Amino acid sequence: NWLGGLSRAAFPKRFVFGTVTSAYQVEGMAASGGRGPSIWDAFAHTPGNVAGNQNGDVATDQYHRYKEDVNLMKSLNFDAYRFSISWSRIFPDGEGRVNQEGVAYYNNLINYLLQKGITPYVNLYHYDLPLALEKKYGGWLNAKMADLFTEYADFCFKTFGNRVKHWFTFNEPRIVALLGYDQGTNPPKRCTKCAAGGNSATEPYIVAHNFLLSHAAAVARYRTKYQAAQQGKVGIVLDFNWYEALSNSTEDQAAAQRARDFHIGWYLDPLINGHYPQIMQDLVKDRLPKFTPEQARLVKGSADYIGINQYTASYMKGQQLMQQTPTSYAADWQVTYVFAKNGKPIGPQANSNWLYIVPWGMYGCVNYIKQKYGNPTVVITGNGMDQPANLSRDQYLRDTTRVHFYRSYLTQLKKAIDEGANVAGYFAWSLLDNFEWLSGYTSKFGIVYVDFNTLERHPKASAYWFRDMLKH
Ligand SMILES: OC[C@H]1O[C@@H](O[C@H]2[C@H](O)[C@@H](O)[C@H](O[C@H]3[C@H](O)[C@@H](O)[C@H](O[C@H]4[C@H](O)[C@@H](O)[C@H](O)O[C@@H]4CO)O[C@@H]3CO)O[C@@H]2CO)[C@H](O)[C@@H](O)[C@@H]1O
Ligand SMILES: OC[C@H]1O[C@@H](O[C@H]2[C@H](O)[C@@H](O)[C@H](O[C@H]3[C@H](O)[C@@H](O)[C@H](O[C@H]4[C@H](O)[C@@H](O)[C@H](O)O[C@@H]4CO)O[C@@H]3CO)O[C@@H]2CO)[C@H](O)[C@@H](O)[C@@H]1O
Ligand SMILES: [Zn+2]
Repeated sequence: NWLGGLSRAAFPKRFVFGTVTSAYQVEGMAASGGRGPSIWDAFAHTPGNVAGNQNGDVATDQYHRYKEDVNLMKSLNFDAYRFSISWSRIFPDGEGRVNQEGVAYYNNLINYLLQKGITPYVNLYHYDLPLALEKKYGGWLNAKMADLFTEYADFCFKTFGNRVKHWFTFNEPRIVALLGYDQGTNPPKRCTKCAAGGNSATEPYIVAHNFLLSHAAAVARYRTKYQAAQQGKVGIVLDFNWYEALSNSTEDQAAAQRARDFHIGWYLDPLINGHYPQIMQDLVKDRLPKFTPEQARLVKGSADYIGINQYTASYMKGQQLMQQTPTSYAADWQVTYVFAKNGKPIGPQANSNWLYIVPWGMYGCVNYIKQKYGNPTVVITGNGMDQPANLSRDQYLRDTTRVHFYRSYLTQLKKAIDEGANVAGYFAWSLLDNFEWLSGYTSKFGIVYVDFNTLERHPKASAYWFRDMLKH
């Protein structure tokens, strides 16, 4: 069967199914409704930065069409919606003055979601630092971000927390560190060779450290001031792609484990165990900031659940661990990526070159977290694949590869859950084709097609797959 035996009966009772977007990627009204610019606004408006010089000024215009989009998600039988609040839509300068029109939008969205029986899962941050804070403070390079983010979080808890019970602080801080401060391909475009300045060997670690400290501070505020009355939860969203040893050799197995530790351990070891992974301490040394005992105790246990974005997998080949001059976070791992074993590719690629379709990577990741980290509560906060640009409407709608993707990845997730993994929910990236960062509108991740000329929504076959699989 096209469902392949999947239904709500195949998952735990009360398991949460939803779709995911982010503010800059779907809202539009980027310079309207009182919103101040984010670092992504400035970045996207610079010629050459984004495919086709496109930007999120209009995006899917969810700002105006949110009731249509909520009706759609309900008609597809989803229980929940993961979306983000744009910081600069609330505080145009990141601090100080509140933009009441911005607040009203999120009130209206949250209220409509609840009216339709869709549970809001709200990210406070999704790559969209207020430009004003970047210029004034130096963004995530500055430890003061913990205070700034906490004040912002405090406002959101006070204003929406009587209705919102499921929060996330950050989205994929690893990607911010890697692309914004190691490679310098995403804002603020910092790296060793970069025009804006930077240092690929030190800055990614400073940035990650500040995300963890900011997360911990925001959660401490929630717990001490708001939790008693509101009785909600706050997590964090981390990307984790699977790494599989190329062979059963000691060095290949060691390499796969190093990669896991530098990828997910970087954040999970602090959040669960109150310290960075031993191998990162060993290899990165004095370039890795040290938590004080107090900070480590604040960070440890500071996530009520772990959001995991899971997409893909790769083979890892090992080598002799060497004394090296430090160059970058990426080079610190001392591993070699390989995308074939025994002459066969790990899987076919979706539109994005990094996204290899490998359903067993979902099992790999979920099982690994269960076994290593004491089976913490996990929510799959993003999973999906993209079609390329320039197809016809009907070609977008017949997304048979995506249907196969969801069936296979969810079957592998089910396998992990059945083996005892504490997974509480699953969110498909994305509800809609949207602004895909550097790819602009050339990458289509949605289960619902968006005509970017007319802004019309058209459910794809995969959307109807979800509707059928999720009927109550
Ligand atoms: O309907 C609007 C819209 O739908 C789009 O998507 C279609 C798919 O294209 C089509 O393949 C899919 O057909 C499903 C059907 O909905 C299921 O009910 C059926 O399930 C069977 C199953 O195959 C058996 O093995 C199992 O034991 O029993 C059930 C009995 O129902 O499986 C088929 C797939 O083979 O339906 C989607 C939704 O309608 C269309 O693309 C678009 O043109 C339509 O406008
Ligand atoms: O993208 C869809 C959706 O998902 C969420 O985030 C995505 C990012 O958008 C995407 O940029 C990021 O891509 C990673 C990829 O996961 C890694 O496998 C890849 O690894 C590199 C490695 O860094 C290099 O050193 C090596 O040489 O090559 C490998 C293979 O290319 O690095 C890329 C970075 O370009 O993956 C995220 C999830 O994994 C977001 O939540 C959402 O906003 C996005 O729209
Ligand atoms: Zn509009």
